[PDB]
This record gives sequence, C-alpha cells and structure tokens, in this order.
Amino acid sequence: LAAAMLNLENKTYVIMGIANKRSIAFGVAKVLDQLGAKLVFTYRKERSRKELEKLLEQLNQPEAHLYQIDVQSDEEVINGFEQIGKDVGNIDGVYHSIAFANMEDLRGRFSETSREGFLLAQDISSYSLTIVAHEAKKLMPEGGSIVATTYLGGEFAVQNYNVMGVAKASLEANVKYLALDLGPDNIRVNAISAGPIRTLSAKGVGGFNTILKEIEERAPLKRNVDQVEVGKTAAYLLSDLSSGVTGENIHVDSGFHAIK
Amino acid sequence: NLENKTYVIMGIANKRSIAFGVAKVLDQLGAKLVFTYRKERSRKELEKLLEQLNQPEAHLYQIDVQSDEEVINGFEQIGKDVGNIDGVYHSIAFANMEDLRGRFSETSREGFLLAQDISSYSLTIVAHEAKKLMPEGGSIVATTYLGGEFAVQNYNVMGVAKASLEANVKYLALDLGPDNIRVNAISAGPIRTLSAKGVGGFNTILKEIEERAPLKRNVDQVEVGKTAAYLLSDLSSGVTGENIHVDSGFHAIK
Amino acid sequence: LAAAMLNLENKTYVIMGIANKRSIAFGVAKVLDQLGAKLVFTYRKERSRKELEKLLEQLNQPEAHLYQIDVQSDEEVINGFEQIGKDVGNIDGVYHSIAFANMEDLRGRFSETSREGFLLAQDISSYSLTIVAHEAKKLMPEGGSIVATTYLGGEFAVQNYNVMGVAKASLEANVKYLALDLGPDNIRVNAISAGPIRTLSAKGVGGFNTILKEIEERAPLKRNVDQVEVGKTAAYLLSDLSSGVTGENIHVDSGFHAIK
Amino acid sequence: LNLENKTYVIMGIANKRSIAFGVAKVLDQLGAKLVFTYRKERSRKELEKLLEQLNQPEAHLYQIDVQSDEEVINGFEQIGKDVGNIDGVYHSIAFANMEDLRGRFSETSREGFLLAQDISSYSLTIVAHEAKKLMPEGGSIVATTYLGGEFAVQNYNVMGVAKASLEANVKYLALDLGPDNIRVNAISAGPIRTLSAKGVGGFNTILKEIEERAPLKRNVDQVEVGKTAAYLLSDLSSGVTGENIHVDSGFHAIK
Ligand SMILES: NC(=O)c1ccc[n+]([C@@H]2O[C@H](COP(=O)([O-])OP(=O)(O)OC[C@H]3O[C@@H](n4cnc5c(N)ncnc54)[C@H](OP(=O)(O)O)[C@@H]3O)[C@@H](O)[C@H]2O)c1
Ligand SMILES: NC(=O)c1ccc[n+]([C@@H]2O[C@H](COP(=O)([O-])OP(=O)(O)OC[C@H]3O[C@@H](n4cnc5c(N)ncnc54)[C@H](OP(=O)(O)O)[C@@H]3O)[C@@H](O)[C@H]2O)c1
Ligand SMILES: NC(=O)c1ccc[n+]([C@@H]2O[C@H](COP(=O)([O-])OP(=O)(O)OC[C@H]3O[C@@H](n4cnc5c(N)ncnc54)[C@H](OP(=O)(O)O)[C@@H]3O)[C@@H](O)[C@H]2O)c1
Ligand SMILES: NC(=O)c1ccc[n+]([C@@H]2O[C@H](COP(=O)([O-])OP(=O)(O)OC[C@H]3O[C@@H](n4cnc5c(N)ncnc54)[C@H](OP(=O)(O)O)[C@@H]3O)[C@@H](O)[C@H]2O)c1
Ligand SMILES: Oc1cc(Cl)ccc1Oc1ccc(Cl)cc1Cl
Ligand SMILES: Oc1cc(Cl)ccc1Oc1ccc(Cl)cc1Cl
Ligand SMILES: Oc1cc(Cl)ccc1Oc1ccc(Cl)cc1Cl
Ligand SMILES: Oc1cc(Cl)ccc1Oc1ccc(Cl)cc1Cl
Repeated sequence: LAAAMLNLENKTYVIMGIANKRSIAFGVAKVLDQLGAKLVFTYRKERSRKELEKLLEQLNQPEAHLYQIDVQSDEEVINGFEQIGKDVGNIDGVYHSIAFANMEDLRGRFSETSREGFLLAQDISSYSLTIVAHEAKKLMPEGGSIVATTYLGGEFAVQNYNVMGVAKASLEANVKYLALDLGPDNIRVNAISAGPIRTLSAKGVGGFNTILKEIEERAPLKRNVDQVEVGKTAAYLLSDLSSGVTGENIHVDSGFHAIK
Repeated sequence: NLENKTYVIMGIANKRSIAFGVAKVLDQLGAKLVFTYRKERSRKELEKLLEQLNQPEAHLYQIDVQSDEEVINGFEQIGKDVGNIDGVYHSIAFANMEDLRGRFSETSREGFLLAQDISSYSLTIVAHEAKKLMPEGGSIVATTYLGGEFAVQNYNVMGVAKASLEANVKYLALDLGPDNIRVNAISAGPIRTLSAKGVGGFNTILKEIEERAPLKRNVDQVEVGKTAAYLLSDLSSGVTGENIHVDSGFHAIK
Repeated sequence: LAAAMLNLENKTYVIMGIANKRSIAFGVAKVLDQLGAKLVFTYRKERSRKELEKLLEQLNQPEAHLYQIDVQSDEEVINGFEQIGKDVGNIDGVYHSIAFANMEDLRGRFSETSREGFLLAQDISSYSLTIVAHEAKKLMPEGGSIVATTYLGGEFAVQNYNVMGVAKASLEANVKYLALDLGPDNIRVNAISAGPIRTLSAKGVGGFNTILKEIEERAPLKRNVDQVEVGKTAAYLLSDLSSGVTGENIHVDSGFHAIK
Repeated sequence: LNLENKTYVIMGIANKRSIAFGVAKVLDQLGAKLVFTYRKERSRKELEKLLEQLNQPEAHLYQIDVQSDEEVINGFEQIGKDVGNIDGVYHSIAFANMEDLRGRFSETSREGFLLAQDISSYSLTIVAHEAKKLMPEGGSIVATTYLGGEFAVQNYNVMGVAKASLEANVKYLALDLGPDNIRVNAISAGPIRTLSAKGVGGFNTILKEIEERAPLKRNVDQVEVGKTAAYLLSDLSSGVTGENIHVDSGFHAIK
C-alpha cells in the first residue's frame, strides 16, 4: 500500500521446475506475479515449455523469459544463467523446484538401491541447488534469496520414499552450507518443507493417496495444503519480511511435522 | 498483508521490547492493536510510547499472566471493548535473577516453577481465553530462544522454561488446529532489551553472532516483527507448530 | 569377562521409581544386579515398601537399603540422600524413573489445562531431577552418571499425553542443562526415551493399547520393547562404556523415533 | 553382557589412530573375531603390524574399495566363505577431494560432490546389502558421522552434506532392514586426531573449542568411540536402531 516491506514488486525472480498447472513451482509463480514480481522460468522438457507458454496467462508480459535448463548439465546452467543475465539483467532470487530419482529405486526396497540411481538422485535433487546458487549469485551483487522445496522424508524414514529421502536430507544440509557460505554476500538460503500435494511427480511415490489421507486425519489442521500455500511462504522467504531468516526449513504441511 | 485485523500484543515494556518491533510492523500494515502490560504503574510509559498510528486507546489492559482471574477478565474485557480478534503476540517470560546467576543444579523448586508458570503456562491460558474471541480461527505467536533447544551458558532455568514453551506451542497447535487456530514460535537471536540484563555475558553473545552467524550481523526487533507479521497473517496459511528462527542463521551452524 | 570396561560391579546406584516388578526402574535393577552392582532403592508410597522388600530377591544382600523419598518435598530428598550417604557412603549414579500428571488433564484438551495441573506435572516429572541431581552430587566427589527416563511425547505433540508431553520436553532440557553444569564435576547426565511398555503408570495414558499396536506395525523392528531393554541401555549410560556421552537422549523404542 | 562367539567386519583402518582401530581394540578385548577391510596396500601393511593385539589370524584382511560394487560383493562373499556368517559391521569410511574442503561450498564441482556421496554415503547402502547375506538371524551395523552432518560447520563443506546423507542412509536402512532383525545406527564422534583429520581446515581450533565449551571440557578418543560401538554392536543396545549417539563430551547439546 506500500506495505512494501515485502519489497518484491519490480524485483525479478527465477522459477525453476514448472511442469504443468499442478506444479508447486506454479503456485509460487501465481503468488509472486500477483505481488508485482517479474519472473523468468526455466524448464528441462519441451512439453514443459508448452505448458509454461499456455500457463503465463497470468500477468507477466514478456517472455515470461522462458529458458531451457537441464541441471544435469554444467554447461546448460552456466550458460542459461549468463543468458538470463544478458536478457533481463540482474536477478533478486531463485525458487528451486527440481527433484528426480528412478521409479524402480523409489518402489522398491532401500538396501537394494543401485549406485547409479543413488547418485542420480543426489545429482539432480541436491547438487543442482549448489551450481544454481553459484551461477545465480553472479546476477545478485547486492544479495538476494534462494528457496528450495523439500519433503519430511529428508528428516525421517518414510515408507515409499527411499533414495529421495536421502537426497532431501542432503538437499537440506546443502541449504545450511550454502547459507553460511553465501550469507556474507547478502544472499539468504532456505527451504520450504511441503506436505504432500497431487502433482505429476507425486504419482511416482508409492502409497501417495494413503499419505494424503494421513495428514487429513492426523495433522494439526486436519486438512492438507495446496500449491498457493507453498507459494505464499515462498513469497515471505523471497521477500524482505524474512530478512533475519537463513539456513531455515519451513514446514508448510498443516503441522504434521510437530506431531507423533 | 492488511488492515482490518485486530491483534493483541502482550509484553511491551519500552521502546526496545521485541513486542514493540512487532507493534510497529503491524501498525504500518494497518492492523488495529490491543496491548497488555503487567503493573499499573507503567501504563504511562506505554500510552506515551504508543504514538505510532493507532487511533484509540490503543486499548490497554492490565494483565499479570500469573493470575487466572486477570487473564480471563482481561480478555473478556477486550472482546467487549473491541469485539473479536485475529491473533495474539506473546512476549512474556520471567525468571529470578538469583536462579539465572546461579548454577543450574542449585535452582530452587519455586524459582523453577515460577519460570514455568510465567514463561510457559501463560501461553496455555492465554490461548484458551483468546480462542473465545476467535470464532473463525486466528493465529497465536510466542517468542522463544535457542537456549530452549540447546544448553546455553547463563540461561539456566529459562532454558528449561523455553523448551517447555516450545513443546507448549506444538501441543496447542494440535489441540487448537481443528478450531482453525495456528500456533507458532519465533526463536529470536539476541537483542538488547530490558530483560536481556538478566542474561550474563550478553556482549559476548552478540559478538559471537557477528563472527559466526551466516549473516555476520545481529538481528533487530523489527526483523522479529516482520516474521511475526507473516505468522499472524494469511501468508502462513499452512504453518502451525513451527519455530521460525530469526537469528541471522545462527541456529544452523556449528 | 572383564568388563571391567563397564566398571559397574562394585558400585552403588540409587534407583528411584519402582512400584512393582513391571516398573521400568525394575528392568534397570535387574540388569545392574546381574552386572555386579550394589543397589539403593527409593519409594514414595508404603505399598511400594512391601512391593520392594519382596521384590528385592535378586542377589543384593542388605536392605538393600530402601529409603522413602517423595520428590515433591525438598526435605525428603535432602534428608533421604543424606541418609543414603551416612548408611552406604558415597555413590556412583542415580537412575531416575519418576513422573506424574493428574489424569483429568491428560484426559483431556490441552488448552483447558489448569495452572496447578501443569505446575504439578513440571514439579514431579522435571524439577525432581534437579534437586535429586544436586543432593546426589554431594556423594559423587569423583564424578558419576545420572539417567532420567523420557518419552517421544517430549519431542512431538502426541494424542493422549498433553501436559506430560510438556513436562518431558522440560525434563529433556533439564538433562541438557544439568550435563553442562555438572560436567566439570565429571558427572554425566543423559536420558532414555522409552517406547511404550505395560506398566502400572501406563494406565494414565489414553489409548495405550493403540500406541502399543502402532509400534509393532510401524516401528523399524516391528515389535515392542520391554523393561530389561531399557535396563541394558541404562547399564550402558551408567557405565564407563558411555564415558564420552553426556546430554544425550537415547531412544529405546524399536526405531519409532526415526520414522514418519 | 558382552562376549565371544561373535564375528565383526571392521572397515576403515589406516593407522594406529584410525577411529576404527579404537573400535577393533575394544571389540578385540570383548572376545570377538575381527575381520578387517582396507583400500590402500599401505593400510593393509599398517593392519598387519597392528594385529599384535589378541586376534589369532589373519585377522582376515580383505581388500575392499567401496567404489566398486564388484569388490564389495566379492569381498563379502569371500568373508562369508572364509569365516562363516557374521554379527555386525563397523563402517568408518569417508572421502572428499581436498580442493573442495578448502574451498568455498558454492564452488564445489559436480564430480567432487558425488564423489563425497559415493564413498561416504552410498558405501553403507551396498555394504549393508552384502553383509545382510551373512547375517541370517540379524545383526548390527554402525556408521561413523560428525556434527557437521547436522549443522553447517566451517571448513567442512562437502563432507557435511555427505554426512547429512549418511545420517539419512542409516535411518532408511534401519526401516528397511529391521524386519530382518538388523539394527542400524550411527556414532557422531567428536573431533579426534587421525590421518584424515589433517584434511580438515582449522581442525586445531575445532579441537580446542571442545575443550573450552563441551560439558565435559575435554575431547574424546578412539577408544571412547569403540566403547559406544561395543554397545551398539552387541545386544546391550537391543531396542535401539536408526539412532545417532554423540560421543563428543556433550558438545551436541550446547549453544
Ligand atoms: N507434491 C508433493 O507432495 C510433493 C511432496 C513434498 C516435497 N515436494 C517437492 O516439490 C518439488 C517440486 O515438485 P512438484 O511436486 O511440483 O512436481 P512437478 O510438477 O513434477 O515438477 C518437478 C520438476 O522437476 C523438473 N526436473 C526434473 N529433473 C530435472 C532436470 N534434470 N533438470 C531441470 N529440471 C528437472 C521437472 O522438469 P521437466 O518437467 O521439465 O522434466 C519438473 O518441472 C520437488 O523438489 C519435490 O521433491 C513435492
Ligand atoms: N531480548 C532477547 O534477546 C530476547 C531474545 C531471544 C528470545 N526472547 C523472548 O522474548 C520475550 C520478550 O522479552 P523482551 O526481550 O522483549 O523483554 P521485555 O521488553 O523486558 O519484555 C518482557 C515482558 O514480559 C512481561 N512480563 C514478565 N512477567 C509478567 C507477568 N507475570 N505478567 C504479565 N507480563 C509479564 C514484562 O512486563 P513488565 O516489564 O511490565 O513488568 C515485559 O513487558 C520473552 O518471552 C523472551 O523470553 C527475548
Ligand atoms: N511405562 C512406560 O510406557 C513409560 C514409557 C515411555 C516413557 N516413560 C517414562 O518412564 C517413567 C517411569 O514410570 P513407569 O512406567 O515405570 O511406572 P511406575 O512403575 O508406575 O513408576 C512410576 C514411579 O513414579 C513414582 N513417583 C510418582 N510420584 C512420586 C513422588 N512424588 N515421589 C517419589 N516417587 C514418585 C511412583 O511411586 P509410587 O507408586 O510409590 O507413588 C513410581 O515408583 C516415567 O517417568 C515415564 O514418564 C514411561
Ligand atoms: N577424526 C576425526 O576426528 C573425525 C571426527 C568426526 C567424525 N569422523 C568420522 O570418522 C570416520 C573414520 O575416519 P577416521 O578419522 O578414523 O580416518 P582414517 O584413519 O583416515 O580412516 C579413513 C578410512 O577411510 C577409508 N577409505 C577412504 N576411501 C575409501 C574407499 N574408497 N574404499 C575403502 N575405504 C576407504 C580409508 O582407507 P585407506 O587408507 O585404505 O585408503 C581409511 O581407512 C569417518 O567416516 C569420519 O567421517 C572422524
Ligand atoms: O516424490 C517425488 C519423486 C520424484 Cl522422482 C520427483 C519429485 C517428487 O516430489 C515429491 C512428490 C510427493 C512427495 Cl510426498 C514428496 C516429493 Cl519430494
Ligand atoms: O533472558 C530473559 C530473562 C528473564 Cl528473567 C526474562 C526475559 C528474558 O528475555 C531474554 C532476553 C535475552 C535473551 Cl538472549 C533471552 C531471553 Cl529469554
Ligand atoms: O504416561 C504417564 C502418565 C503419568 Cl500421570 C505418569 C507416568 C506415565 O508414564 C508413561 C506411561 C506410558 C507412556 Cl506411553 C508414557 C509415559 Cl511418560
Ligand atoms: O575430516 C575428514 C575429511 C575426509 Cl576427506 C575424510 C575423513 C575425515 O574425517 C574427519 C576428521 C575430523 C573431523 Cl572433525 C570430521 C571428519 Cl568427517
């Protein structure tokens, strides 16, 4: 009004990991756009470029700056972020919403996990944050905010989660280490731990429907969450409201983290 | 982010009170505020301190959280005077000087229980009474410290009272989440306040944050009030039982 | 058969909180008794004095030394421990297995808890470690080890547990503060976080039967724990085998803590 | 109690001051038969001399580089064939490139990150798989971690992320393998002067901090870790699994 203490209006954020309209990264987009932020979107699959194009109705007026980045490729993220920088100039944060593991590994007994599948999960689900934070920083000379999305399975052993649990525990340590390293550069680093939400990747998690229902009967709030509730915490964490907050993990999960 | 909401802020002593940073932040965001204080002789710092933008009173009620009557009658009166409410900010704690000074194993039964009473149980009754004024739901926030999670040098009995308060929060959040009332804590980094004088070696704890916290700077009262505004508002829709550390990232290191 | 790594065998341990033979503290006594230790027992109630005398076979010779101590009274625990010292000389540790809350409270909606109810639970389940630790330390000139008994309800908001949940978060912080304080005195202080066991006190917990069957179905080891399992970890903590362990909380719970 | 008739595979001995050597000493004294594994020829030759000690052969020294599926599978089959089936594994293996640990976390190379995970974290997963084949009635697996897996500690970097991963590996393994009556647990050891420790920047300051700030006001040694390991490896820790015990003078529990 200005209740720009948010300060996020006419600042630019990069949102990585929109697949389709149920993507967590999409509820983030929706909430930042509404608050006046300029947005740059990166994707891996050509199908996700098409959904982005159709999705950007909504309020951003170019492009909304659609770049192709596979986090497995050092080259693609170095050169993707260099190009963002040349095309829109400097950046104020990044929302990271990228994970992957093989369906077979997740199914599927943990002690049987292959080396390639263990390491693939760490590659895409954890390390990607680290090169991404490194390349993005370059476009952030007076600081900024990076936010990654995690699951309670990085903190506790959860039934069908297997190798992804381990990849999230690793993501979560990566966040604190990036926070200590990038803090003197006025960069904040944080995670949202989201409750379960029906998305494209979610149907690769076994017993997914049973866990929805557990939150419903068991979480403090006796409901589950949606993408725009994550988006609203992303907005806090990306804004100046979270000024004093780094290395932290915010559960947007109806309070399930706090119970039994 | 907006006006139209009424929040009760408990625990302003003066201009450096954490609950004053909260006040300021909520006032700028357009909230109507209600203020509690402990003793009738300091009603007058307080009205004087409250310029600021609130237009009456701003609704000042005397509540010593040790009395069951005073919390009940107090909130009763608040609902009568201003109607019903959106949230509460809790920023009260106390322990005896001689307890915190003071080897922990030497603590007395009554000084132990006094810290528990004032720093912990008060969130319980206040949440019960405040709920009566929150028929669509709302948000309750309490202020805690790192010494509730970890044994910290001269914190002693308050350390145990804060871990009490932190478990207090989680349980209230379970009990009250069906009523649509969310309950969260903010673990604040060290801030120079009137009550800070009771914490031994305070210079050394601030210098430690500068040298060691990710941010390499101490936090302020308004920084707390900003995370409080997130917590109190709809911004934090799915969050309850949580403890947001507003402390330059110190909770996360070594 | 030296251990003698354990270093338990001609040593005196005060055991507080035996009601009958299914008391978690009785699991402790049978295990230290087996390991060669001298034992001192404290009771509150009369009913436990007759319970204790009969129960005290086993292979402990005198009384073995039974003191009435009600942890609500400063005098009882100062004089109690002062008597233990006159009668047996100095001591090597304390097993603390004492807690109480009004059943009306745990019943029970947490926000409705009375102030007397809440402070009662704190006094007995939490403050009691602090004077006991203080009074016993006067019999441990050379150092020593003190263990209290906790529950997952101290870390997570659990359905029928309420004010006791809050009293166990407090106890656990009490163990950490006492470790920091008493460490330079070479007194280690630690907690065991026990899973559910059918004891006389377990009556006070609504739906105990249900939290029994959940451990068995969900806990890594797919089974419940018994009192001698807690006992063995208590031997471990009381012994020199845990020589470098202080302020710690060990979960004897089949792995329940580590999941979901 | 606390005895013989048990057989433990101990992995990660380099020299007289390897943490796992402290574990070996403690177990050796408690009557166990010890099988040892090593990567470098250098370490085998340190093992042979260290074996004086009580163990009467070999003790059963096996070359196993946890980087090859093939060597951990073939090594454990051979351990099977040579000493029969087993009662537990003590795992003390970790690696990171020195450049990394120096060395600003945000600059970490992809390949340095995945190397830390491969050797420091995944190794427990396959070790557990192959070990389990020699433990038809159950047993106990212990891995060695460090507070830096829980908190961003100064020069620790890529190794802290690999221990965070390790620490989760233990919990998920515990859940998977607990029906099979196998317990899995970690010991979070305080800082101790070992071959690999001198790869950690400012170790010497991270030593003296424990002595001034830890409840106990001293650091620990390899044998204190071996006494906890002895607890975890034996039935004395019967109901305990997916747990992390800090043998660190209480450091984990303060400020
Ligand atoms: N939904 C839930 O309950 C659930 C529960 C808890 C925590 N989380 C966390 O939420 C985050 C986002 O997932 P979502 O549920 O919103 O699913 P989503 O719609 O399926 O999208 C996941 C995104 O990951 C991207 N991605 C995968 N590998 C990539 C690579 N190598 N390079 C670049 N992008 C890659 C995918 O890109 P392409 O489509 O272009 O391949 C996709 O856009 C995940 O990190 C998840 O781990 C979600
Ligand atoms: N300063 C910090 O470093 C610090 C940092 C970390 C987290 N925490 C937590 O933040 C909270 C607020 O403290 P502060 O530092 O902002 O100090 P503060 O300005 O001195 O405020 C403390 C408030 O507690 C009130 N209070 C004490 N006993 C009471 C009782 N029986 N009934 C009603 N009110 C009572 C005091 O009222 P009167 O003065 O009017 O009597 C005072 O207004 C406390 O909960 C504290 O434990 C504070
Ligand atoms: N049983 C379990 O499932 C269980 C499980 C997980 C964690 N925990 C924790 O385990 C601990 C041990 O209880 P338990 O289950 O073994 O039950 P128990 O056999 O009922 O023993 C409880 C002991 O508390 C004593 N006590 C209560 N108030 C006292 C006082 N004011 N002064 C002296 N002694 C007092 C009782 O003595 P009198 O009968 O003579 O009054 C009794 O000896 C409790 O602290 C509990 O909080 C318990
Ligand atoms: N010392 C400390 O204070 C420090 C303390 C905090 C926690 N921990 C944890 O302690 C554990 C044991 O280390 P330590 O300090 O005792 O070090 P150490 O004596 O240097 O032993 C490290 C061991 O790791 C083995 N290793 C490395 N890469 C391997 C590979 N690819 N395959 C098989 N073995 C491999 C080494 O074998 P080769 O020599 O044959 O190459 C060596 O025996 C580590 O996991 C560490 O992370 C130690
Ligand atoms: O589960 C996933 C699996 C993959 Cl391969 C990729 C993304 C995923 O996202 C999630 C979906 C549902 C829940 Cl409960 C947790 C997470 Cl991390
Ligand atoms: O310390 C206090 C002591 C009392 Cl008797 C009352 C309030 C207090 O408030 C604080 C001030 C500074 C820090 Cl570091 C932590 C806290 Cl809980
Ligand atoms: O629950 C209790 C309640 C009271 Cl009034 C006294 C002792 C208790 O002891 C217990 C018994 C069972 C479980 Cl599951 C947990 C605990 Cl702490
Ligand atoms: O530091 C290490 C570095 C490497 Cl590459 C391998 C093993 C190590 O072992 C340690 C030694 C000291 C401390 Cl404090 C922590 C750890 Cl994990």
